[PDB]
Amino acid sequence: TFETRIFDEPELEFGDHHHHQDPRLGLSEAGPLQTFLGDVIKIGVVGN
Amino acid sequence: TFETRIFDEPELEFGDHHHHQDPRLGLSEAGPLQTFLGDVIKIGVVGN
Repeated sequence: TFETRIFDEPELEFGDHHHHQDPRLGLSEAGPLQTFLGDVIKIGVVGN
Repeated sequence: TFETRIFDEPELEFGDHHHHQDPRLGLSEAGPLQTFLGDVIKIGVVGN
């Protein structure tokens, strides 16, 4: 009667063939999956 | 009797407050007027 299951937490794939389950920690020790070619990202502001 | 004049060759303004009458040499020894804030420019190819 009412068979149950428990699944494990899935793992996300970060850059340099590294995988983890926390987006905060996996980014801070392996970088993004796709690396930006260049150093600068330009931001514009509109307002007061 | 008519009137006549001869104008000098106009000067273009390159980067770093440098002015010259030739785009090629002026770009070769001064650089562009507005420098690219970055390192690389990505080129995509569509063809055979």
